This record gives sequence, structure tokens and C-alpha cells, in this order.
Amino acid sequence: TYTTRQIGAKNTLEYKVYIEKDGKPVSAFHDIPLYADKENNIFNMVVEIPRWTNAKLEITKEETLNPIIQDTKKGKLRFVRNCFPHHGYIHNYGAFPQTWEDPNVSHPETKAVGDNDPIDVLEIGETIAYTGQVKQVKALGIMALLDEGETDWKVIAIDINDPLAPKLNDIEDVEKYFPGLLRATNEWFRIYKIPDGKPENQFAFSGEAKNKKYALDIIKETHDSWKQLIAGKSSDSKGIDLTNVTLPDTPTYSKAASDAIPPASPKADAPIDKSIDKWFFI
Amino acid sequence: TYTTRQIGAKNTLEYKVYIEKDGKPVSAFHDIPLYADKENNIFNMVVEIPRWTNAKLEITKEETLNPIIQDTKKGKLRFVRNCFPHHGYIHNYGAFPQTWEDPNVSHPETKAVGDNDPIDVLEIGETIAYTGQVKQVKALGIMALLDEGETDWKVIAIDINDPLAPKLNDIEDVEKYFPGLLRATNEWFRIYKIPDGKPENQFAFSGEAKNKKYALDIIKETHDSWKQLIAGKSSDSKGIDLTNVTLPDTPTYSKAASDAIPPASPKADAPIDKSIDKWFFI
Ligand SMILES: [Co+2]
Ligand SMILES: [Co+2]
Ligand SMILES: [Co+2]
Ligand SMILES: [Co+2]
Ligand SMILES: [Co+2]
Ligand SMILES: [Co+2]
Repeated sequence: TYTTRQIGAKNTLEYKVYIEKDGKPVSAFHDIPLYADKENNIFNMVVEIPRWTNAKLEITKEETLNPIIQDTKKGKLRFVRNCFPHHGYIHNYGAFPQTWEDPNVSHPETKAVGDNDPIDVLEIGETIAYTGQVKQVKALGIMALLDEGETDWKVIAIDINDPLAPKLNDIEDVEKYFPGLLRATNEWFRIYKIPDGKPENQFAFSGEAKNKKYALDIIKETHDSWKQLIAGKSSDSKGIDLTNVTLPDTPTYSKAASDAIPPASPKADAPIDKSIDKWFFI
Repeated sequence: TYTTRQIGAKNTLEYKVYIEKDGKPVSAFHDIPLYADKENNIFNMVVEIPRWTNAKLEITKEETLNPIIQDTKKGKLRFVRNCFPHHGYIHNYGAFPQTWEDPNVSHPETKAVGDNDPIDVLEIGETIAYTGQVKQVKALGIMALLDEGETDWKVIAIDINDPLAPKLNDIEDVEKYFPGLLRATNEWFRIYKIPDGKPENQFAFSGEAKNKKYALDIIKETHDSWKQLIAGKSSDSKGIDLTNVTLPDTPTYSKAASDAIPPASPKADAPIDKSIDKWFFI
């Protein structure tokens, strides 16, 4: 039974959100299982960023129990800018716990090393999610973004509770029920860092979304990368905190870690600089 | 200086926002001057609905001093739905005070009666506005929307404080600095009530955005209609409350109507039903 523990105010450097199980903090990266229902391929997705928000929140690989925090660049909080016709992120954006994009392996499909993080998930249902939420999704397909230098797969998924879930089984169903969303996804991921002064990104396979089956393989390749990583195996797993309070056959189990987390101390959201309102025409 | 007086929680039926001058309420329809700078055609815009919001907040024509109150449909709060690729309204949305789309005559450009409300304004600058804000804008152009069969011109304007204001002088400058915005504006107003079960609206002139000179002429016409209305000379003023505290030559002048308003009693924004999150693919 998953809930969240918030420390500080949203949109500040001190903001942190931990995932709790029956009231105690666990690691959002290694303690919540990849599958909610392995037999039916129902996954747990940890949500980082709600649709139509800008603050770039991310599970932190460098802190104990991997809380969700706001990304920073040279000390400054990171916000994605609004890129016309889009507002903020256009999906509920998160990742699957227990996955890793191996930074040491050149991918056959894409020709680039993995990005070193859990695999990214775009959840396309109607309801806006919340940071730190653990929701159950079905995988519909996958796109191969090359985020300047590296392979950064995006899984396309839908909350099993969405009113449309029963009718959405593979990537063609996204075209039918959410026409234009795959094109918008392609566009968004190509240009989202342009306002920040980075180049446009590119996609492998000329931007096509691969189907559910290709998606499930890739998902599996990343969770097996995750396996090597957590078991001490890895030419370079450096900088990642592996404490877990649920999973013993690894060196790094510590139930004391769950209790070393500060109690919740949620403050009202902090204001966001008015410049984040701006709509960029690029 | 104009400020606002809020009564209740936003997103509730009791919510009301009156505009005040010197800490005292005035009519948001009749008592804010159309022009902030007549010689330079600088106008006062009354903002009702901030960009990327959904609550259909409007100046209330039939209530004394015309506070902004959320519209209702069959008794329930009205929210415009999200129409993909858009999120709520895609402009800061409001009206010019002291204007009226006369509903008693057929307008020659559109061959349709007016919609009975102040002329509406789309403010395109980067800063998201707030409800009850009076800002000063320059008119750039105007589009001839026939909204559910009624003349419902949409003026295109920009806050004079926007960083780009000095570069925006006429309608072609909007395509230069905001490429795609006018086309998206035509699509938005065509489709936005389809999720409500209404037909697609249409535009006169094939949706063309006429220029500043054309816009000033239509704004003049709607100011001339309001002067007739406020003098008590319209053939049918539709039950509009004509109470005002600043126009002594009108029959409905009353400086004491200001004092009859309850004091401010703001509450925290109330939650919005999660159904309003939904993205509709038309
Ligand atoms: Co990620
Ligand atoms: Co990634
Ligand atoms: Co209306
Ligand atoms: Co209006
Ligand atoms: Co209308
Ligand atoms: Co109107």
C-alpha cells in the first residue's frame, strides 16, 4: 500500500518526495517491483511529473532510498519550457522501478549507450497523476529517442484504471483513440530542450513507435541490465545509491534506512518565476 | 489603482470577484473606462480567465456591479474541456468594458445578432493573467466568430508591458512572432464546445484575422452600442444590471451601490472534479 512522504515546498531545492509502503519509506527505484502482475504484463509506474507541469522532477539515483527531487543545473532548479502548442509535459511522465539504461553498452538498434536511468514511461490516460504516485499500467508501445548522444527509450503506457484501457491493447489503438498524440510526442521530445539552448533531438527508426511486443523486450533488456547493476556486477554502476529496505540477496539492505528518513514536513508550493509562463514558438 | 475583492473559494458556486478602485467595488462592465490612453488607442482589458485554465468565469451582466462569477449549465459549474492539442483556454481571456455586442440588430459583417456581452479579447503576451485583473493592451486585429449563430468578435491584443509589445503593431506581426497562434485560435473557437454536445462554430471571412484598423472600427461600434445601452436607450437591455458608480449622467448612477457589497472573504481554491482533466480528441 503506497503513499507519499513530502519534505519541504514544491518548486524548491529542499523539496523531496519519498514513496512509503504501509507508512514507511522504501526506495522508489529498487523497492517497488517492475511487475504488478507479471503474467499479464501489468507494470507499476512511479510517476515523477504530472501532465501540464514544468518542474523537472526525477527519482534521484544519488540519494538514499532515491526520492523524487527537482533536477538542477549548476545550482539552479530546472523547469521544461512551454513549447507551442504544448503546455509543459504532455504526458504523465515517470519510469518503471527496477530498470536501467546501461551506460556502457552500445545498443544495436540505435547505435548509442543507454542513459544510465530507469526506463522512461509516458502514461497517456485522462487523469492527471501526482508526483510519487504508484499506478498500474499496461504497455502499449515504445519510441527510440536519441537524447543527444544516448539511447533514451520512451515506453507508451496507459493506467489500467482509465476508462479506455480495455480498448487500448497495442500501438495502433493509440492512433485510433488519441489521434495526433504520437506526432505530438515525436515533436515534443525533438524540441523540448531547444528553449534551453540545446540542439533538437532525433529518433531512431524515423520516429516510429514500435509495438507492444518490441516494447516488452526492451523493457526486459533494461530490467536485466538492472539485475547486473544491483548485484554488484557492472563495469560502472558508480554514483548510484543502492540501499533497499525490502530486498536482501544484495549487499545493501538496511531497514534502518527506512527509519533514517525525516518525517513528512510538506509546505505549500513555492511560487514559480513568471518567466516559466512563457510560450516559445520554435 | 484597480484591485480585486474575492468572495469565497475559486471553483465553487459562491465565488465572486468584484473589481475595486481605491479599495471600493465598481461595475466591471460599466465603470472601467474603455480607454486607458485614448490618443494612443491603449485599452483597459478586464481579464476573466487565465491562459491554460478551464473554469468559464465571466462578468455577470445581471448582478449589481457585475462581478465575475463562474458560468453554470443547468445549475452546475461550467468548465471548458481540454481539446487536443490545447490545454483549457490558450489565451488570457476577457473583455473590454463599456462595450456591448448589440443583440437587437443583425451585424452586417456576419449577418447575425450580437451575443449580448462586452466584446471579447484574446491577450497573447507571455505572462499568465489573473481573474479580475485590469491590464492595458494594444489591439492588433480581430476575428469574426459566429458562436452558436451569434456575432462574437474576438479582438487580438497584447499587454503593453509584454517584452514584445513594441514589436507588435498590427496583425501580421502576430504571425511573425507567434507563428501558428492565429491558426490555432481559429481551431480552438471552432471546436471548444464540441465536448459540450454543441456543433462546431464558424467564422466569417474564412477565419481571416482582420487588421488593427478594422478592429478599432468594430471596437468603436460596440462602444457606441454600450453608450446607448447605459443611457437607458436600448430597445431591449435584456435585464442587464445598469447600476454604476462613476457615470453621473446615466439614470442608473448610484455611488452607494458600492457600499452595499460584502467585504472580501477569500477562501483557498476548491478542488476541481478530475473529469475536467480529460483530453478530448475531436
Ligand atoms: Co527518467
Ligand atoms: Co531514459
Ligand atoms: Co458566455
Ligand atoms: Co465574453
Ligand atoms: Co461566445
Ligand atoms: Co462573446
